[PDB]
Amino acid sequence: TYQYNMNFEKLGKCIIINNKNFDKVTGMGVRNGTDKDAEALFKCFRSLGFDVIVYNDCSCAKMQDLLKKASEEDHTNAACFACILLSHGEENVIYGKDGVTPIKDLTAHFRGDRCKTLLEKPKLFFIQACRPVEADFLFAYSTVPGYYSWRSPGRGSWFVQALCSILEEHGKDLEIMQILTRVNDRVARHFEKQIPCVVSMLTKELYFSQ
Amino acid sequence: RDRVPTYQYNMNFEKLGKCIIINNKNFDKVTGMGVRNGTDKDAEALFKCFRSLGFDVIVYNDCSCAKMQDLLKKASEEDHTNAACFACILLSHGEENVIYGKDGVTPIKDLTAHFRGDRCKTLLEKPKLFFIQACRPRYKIPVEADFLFAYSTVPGYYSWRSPGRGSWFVQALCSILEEHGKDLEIMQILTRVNDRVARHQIPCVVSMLTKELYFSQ
Repeated sequence: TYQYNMNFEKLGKCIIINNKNFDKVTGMGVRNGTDKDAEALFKCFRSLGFDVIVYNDCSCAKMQDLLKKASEEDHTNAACFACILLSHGEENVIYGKDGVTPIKDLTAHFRGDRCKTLLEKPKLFFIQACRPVEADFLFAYSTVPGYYSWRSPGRGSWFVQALCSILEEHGKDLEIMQILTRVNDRVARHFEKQIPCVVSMLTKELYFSQ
Repeated sequence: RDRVPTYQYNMNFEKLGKCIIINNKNFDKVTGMGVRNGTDKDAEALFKCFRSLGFDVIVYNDCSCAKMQDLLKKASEEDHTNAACFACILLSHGEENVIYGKDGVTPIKDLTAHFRGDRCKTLLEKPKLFFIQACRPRYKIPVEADFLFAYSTVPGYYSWRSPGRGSWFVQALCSILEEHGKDLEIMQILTRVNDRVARHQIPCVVSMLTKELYFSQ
C-alpha cells in the first residue's frame, strides 16, 4: 500500500551513460576510473535485476536520443526505470563528449505525461558529475556538480564504490532511501568536502524485491 | 521492515531540539505579494504537531528579511549540545532560490547556511531539518551533511495553500506526523506526505542525512 508494486515481468531498463573521453573542444580531460565505476555499476544493477545497457562517450545528441528513445519504449511489464550518468557536470548540466546538455532535458521525456507506461512507477537517476519535479522521480547525485567529487584513478569514485557496495549487500532488503542514506554516510565518512545529494519525489517506499 | 541499527541518528539527548516556525502572512504592499490566508492554520497545526514530537517550538510571524536572517543566525549561535536535532519551518511566499520576508525577498540558501557544520559546530553530525512552504532541485541548499529539505511545492511550480483549510503540504505533513511521527522514519513520513499531497502538485525532499531519523525510542 505504502510501497511501489514490484510485481512485474521485468524490474526495468537501466541506461548507463559512461562518458570518459570528451572532445578537446570542450576543455574536459579523460575521466580515468569511470571505466572502473561503470563496470561496477553494470554488475551491481544487473544484479538487482535491471536490463542494463552501457553507452560510452555519448554526445549531447546521443544522450538525448538515448533517453528520448527509451522513454518511447513500452514499459508495461516494467517495474521502473533507471538511468545512470557518469561524466563532467556543472549547474544542472551534464557533459556530452562534444559539449553540454541540461539534465532537465534528459529526464523531461520520462515525465508523467510524456511516458504513460512509466506513470505511477519510479524513475531513478543516479548522477555522478563533478565539474523536472514530477512525481515518482528520484535523483541521487555523487555530489552537486559545483563541489568536487573524489575519485581514485584506478579505484573509481567513492560514491559509486559506496553505492555498489551497499546495493551489493542490501539492495534486496533495504528501502531505496535507506541505501542512499548509507551511501551518504559512507561517502561522508571518507574525508574523516563532499556529500552526495538525494532528491526524491517518490510517493511510495521503493524495494528491489518481491 | 525496520530495526535496531547504528544506522540511526542518536536521539538520546537532554532535549529533542528547537523548532523555529516563521509564519509570514502579511507582506508590505511594495512587494506586490498578497495576504497568505490559511497560513495561520498551518502555523497552528505545525506548532502543536512539533510541540507534540518533543520539540521546543518558537513561532515568529510576519517577519522582515532582516528578522529572518538574524533569528536563524542567532539560533545557529546557540548551544545545541543537549539537543538531538534542529527544525525550521518557513511559511511564506517563494520564488527561485528565494523566500519572502514582509519587506522583501531573501535567499533560502543563506538562511540555511547559518547551520553549516563550520558555523554551528554544536549541531554537527546532528540532523538539521528545514520544511519549507514557499507558495508562489538542490541549488538553494548548503553542501553540508545532515541536512534535509522538504519543499512544499514544486521548486518550479506553485503549491495550493487552501483558502481556509491550510496548504495541502503542511496539513498532510501534520496529519502524517500526528499519526506516525513517533514510529516512522523521516523519509517514510515525507514520502507518504508526497503521496498524500499528490493524491489531491508534488513536494520534493532533498536529503543529505547520513543516518535514519526516528523522533522516538
